[PDB]
Amino acid sequence: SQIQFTRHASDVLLNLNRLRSRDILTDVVIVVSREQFRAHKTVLMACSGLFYSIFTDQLKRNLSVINLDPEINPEGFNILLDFMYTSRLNLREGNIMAVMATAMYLQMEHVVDTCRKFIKAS
Amino acid sequence: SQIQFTRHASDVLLNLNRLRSRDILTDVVIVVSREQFRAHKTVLMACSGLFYSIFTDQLKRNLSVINLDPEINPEGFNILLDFMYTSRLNLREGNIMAVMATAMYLQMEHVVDTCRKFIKAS
Ligand SMILES: Nc1nc2c(ccn2CC(=O)Nc2ccncc2Cl)c(=O)[nH]1
Ligand SMILES: Nc1nc2c(ccn2CC(=O)Nc2ccncc2Cl)c(=O)[nH]1
Ligand SMILES: [Cl-]
Ligand SMILES: [Cl-]
Repeated sequence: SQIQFTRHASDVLLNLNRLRSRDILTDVVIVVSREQFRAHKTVLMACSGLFYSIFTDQLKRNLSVINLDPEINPEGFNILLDFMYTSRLNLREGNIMAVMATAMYLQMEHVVDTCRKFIKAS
Repeated sequence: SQIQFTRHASDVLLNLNRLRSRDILTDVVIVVSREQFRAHKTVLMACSGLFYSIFTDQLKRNLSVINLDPEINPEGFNILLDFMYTSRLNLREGNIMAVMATAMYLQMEHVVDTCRKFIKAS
């Protein structure tokens, strides 16, 4: 019976992206081959089964640096990180495979399913 | 031109609320009279001009405890914290004044405007 604010969650996520853009309260660096990306672990955990499983473990919860698998494409990772913080997924014919494989590794199943639809549409 | 995931932001916020419920990566305690509430500073900053202005300042960014003004009603604060993490605002005839005054202090203008509409509707 509570009053629903239909743009509140989008507003929150937009503001979290602003904080990331300013490096405010970012608490991890994700290293992907020669590139580095800062983020909030809470957002990563909210959006990825890989990051959820890492940081939920009390053994790895306080890690400040995560080295991803060396074969992960940094562009694919960057597209997915941007998706996490914007709800918008930059899928293109030139990047679909990289994005889909990276989403599999990150355990982002709805994104993988959407990549499977993009392939079905060419 | 990117693909829009229309429930992504709501899903993120729901997962952040799950993390709060488990005290995972919470980084502040808000003390309101005799009560204490743990939260993520990033979500507080995203939702309140008071918390934004506090934690953006490099002098107070690493504070782990914030004592709110002693006159703030803890119930009003709890309703607003729940709103921050759910997009749902528990406004009732028995709590409207407390919620509205607390939202003013937290600098949550859209919520204050909604409290002004609730009053206009009785
Ligand atoms: N395994 C897997 N995890 C995923 C997605 C999408 C998102 N997450 C993460 C997720 O659910 N996090 C979460 C769950 C429960 N409480 C708190 C949190 Cl932060 C997916 O497709 N697969
Ligand atoms: N003063 C004031 N602040 C508010 C609201 C609602 C939300 N916020 C906070 C906010 O905008 N945070 C923000 C802004 C820019 N970049 C990052 C972040 Cl986290 C309000 O009504 N008034
Ligand atoms: Cl910081
Ligand atoms: Cl923790």
